[PDB]
Amino acid sequence: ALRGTVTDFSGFDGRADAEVLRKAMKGLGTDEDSILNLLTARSNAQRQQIAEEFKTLFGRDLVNDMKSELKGKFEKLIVALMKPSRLYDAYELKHALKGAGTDEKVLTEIIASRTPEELRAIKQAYEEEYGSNLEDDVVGDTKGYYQRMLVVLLQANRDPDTAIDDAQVELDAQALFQAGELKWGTDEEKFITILGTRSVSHLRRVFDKYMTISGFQIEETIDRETKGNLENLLLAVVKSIRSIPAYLAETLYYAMKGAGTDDHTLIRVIVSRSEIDLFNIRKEFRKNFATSLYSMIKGDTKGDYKKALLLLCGGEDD
Ligand SMILES: [Ca+2]
Ligand SMILES: [Ca+2]
Ligand SMILES: [Ca+2]
Ligand SMILES: [Ca+2]
Ligand SMILES: [Ca+2]
Repeated sequence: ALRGTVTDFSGFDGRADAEVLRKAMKGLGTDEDSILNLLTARSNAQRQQIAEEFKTLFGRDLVNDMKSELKGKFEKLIVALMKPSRLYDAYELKHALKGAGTDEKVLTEIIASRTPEELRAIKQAYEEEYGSNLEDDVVGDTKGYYQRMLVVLLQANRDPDTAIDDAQVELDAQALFQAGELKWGTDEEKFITILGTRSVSHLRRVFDKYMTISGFQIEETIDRETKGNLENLLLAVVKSIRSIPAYLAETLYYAMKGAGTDDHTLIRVIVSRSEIDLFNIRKEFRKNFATSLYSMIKGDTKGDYKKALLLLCGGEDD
């Protein structure tokens, strides 16, 4: 089903690669091209072996050297590529959760698009690396029903996907209907329980049945009924239930579409997903926004930063 764009290099020689990186950084100047070309052609697991080979050979920390050598978004991108996959999302959450100014967008984006299996793994690493419990931090920086929805998601206790029970589908569609459009005000608690705990396959049927019953797509009602953080979260969960790739492909588009670029989001989605479903993200991107993810990036991004991105991305036609 899911297809990433980066895979294990076959003739991988951890030690050979390490000296190419040493050569590329020794002396004045930097051969940002050898780095960029080597690192985007190796999987994340290989990038980690390369990192330790470099240390056992030169007694130097690879990431630390590049940090001092590279500059700008190119650096930020290459630094993101070096982060172990099992730690990156935790890392991104901690930096958004550094709530002197919490970045809800990132919280909503990661928590809504990651599966329960991924949420569990993410909560694990986060505590092992930051000696903090993810939930505690979230509850600490967020308030209201937004905070509640995230904690519901954080439990990673979504029902399993079993045979759909039509009566059950009718029950839930009608319930959301009464909890929103037919109610003076909104019963957000009801939306959160259903959207946050029913299985994915079940909710897909509910969204369809809800359409038939009310004449509205759940997304429209959500926009009619809610506002702010909760709305975004609810839209993100709904969109993810329908298709994680499409949701991610959509968040990518809007990161660029406007003027300039939301480099962080562009970096996070591409890196975090390069080895999961970035190929799929690419298809749903073309399908909808009419342009290739490639062409889109290629035209928004500059220099080296643009080249590494295009290499990780790939697919001119997608
Ligand atoms: Ca140098
Ligand atoms: Ca620097
Ligand atoms: Ca209402
Ligand atoms: Ca609204
Ligand atoms: Ca632009």
